[PDB]
Amino acid sequence: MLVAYDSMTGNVKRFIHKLNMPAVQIGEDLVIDEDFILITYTTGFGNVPERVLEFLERNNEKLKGVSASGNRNWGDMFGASADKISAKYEVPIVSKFELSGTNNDVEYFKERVREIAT
Ligand SMILES: Cc1cc2nc3c(=O)[nH]c(=O)nc-3n(C[C@H](O)[C@H](O)[C@H](O)COP(=O)(O)O)c2cc1C
Ligand SMILES: C[As](C)(=O)[O-]
Ligand SMILES: [Zn+2]
Ligand SMILES: [Zn+2]
Ligand SMILES: [Zn+2]
Repeated sequence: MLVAYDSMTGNVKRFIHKLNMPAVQIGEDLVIDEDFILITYTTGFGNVPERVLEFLERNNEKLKGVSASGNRNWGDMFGASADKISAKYEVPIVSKFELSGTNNDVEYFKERVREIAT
């Protein structure tokens, strides 16, 4: 499955490169015409980044699941971008991981996406 992602300081980008799955960085101009999983980071106080919000305003039809990178210092706001997107668009939260993730976070994401893709 295609992974769409956004990264501001490189942590989600690093995670993407550990997955070895088809992936595309989201942009203002991007239209995704096939099923995809979104990986986002969390910004502000528990929020979805603006670039991800504007992309999802336009591309949510094919969204099948969302993961968030985040930081457990944020307590109940940890990965809350994924909670928001999941609730709004009624798609599963695939996973939450800290920063660029661990090897287990990588395998877990892949195994959960293989499930959702069936
Ligand atoms: C200003 C700021 C606010 C943040 N807010 C949250 C947050 O609410 N929840 C969370 O889990 N992580 C939060 N984070 C942690 C980032 O999501 C985390 O560093 C993420 O790995 C950044 O991804 P990126 O390097 O791909 O941009 C915040 C980080 C910054 C700098
Ligand atoms: C988003 As890419 C072209 O570094 O896999
Ligand atoms: Zn690359
Ligand atoms: Zn806007
Ligand atoms: Zn707008």
